[PDB]
Amino acid sequence: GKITFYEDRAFQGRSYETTTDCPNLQPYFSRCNSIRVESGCWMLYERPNYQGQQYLLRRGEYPDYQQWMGLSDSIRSCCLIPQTVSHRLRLYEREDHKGLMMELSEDCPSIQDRFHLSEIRSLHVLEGCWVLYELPNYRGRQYLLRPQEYRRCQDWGAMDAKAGSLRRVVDLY
Repeated sequence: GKITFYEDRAFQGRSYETTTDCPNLQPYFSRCNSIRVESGCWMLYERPNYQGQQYLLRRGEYPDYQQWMGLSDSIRSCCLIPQTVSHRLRLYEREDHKGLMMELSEDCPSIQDRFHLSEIRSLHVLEGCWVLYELPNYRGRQYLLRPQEYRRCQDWGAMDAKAGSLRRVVDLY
């Protein structure tokens, strides 16, 4: 998909567009107080090199940042995620893929209500792309889960192991 960024509200200020990833948005802009995801699902980042708080911007026109109830203006990196035909994830109680393992192929609205874990140490996305969320109801700090074996929370750029909910990435056209 494709996206456009605006540092000021009402689709105003510093305007930049991309159709691919960009780990360093610094020479372009530092923030985005209004944003138009033309298509796709884009994992925005607070900090460059894919660090800090992550932000799932879905396909739509957001006339300001509070429209999707975001955390902070800080948009200093971006990731494009394509369509994924299937989804299979494994939640591990301990890091380095140990302890209680639990597979998941569905959208979990709240892991604490389901498998009673509010924090996950390590993951293994067998196939597809997922997104971990800090809070249930798909809220809080987002965390892009990519098709691989996550050794620990440090892998996907999590400063902590918090896991409120889980959802499977689908491409919105």
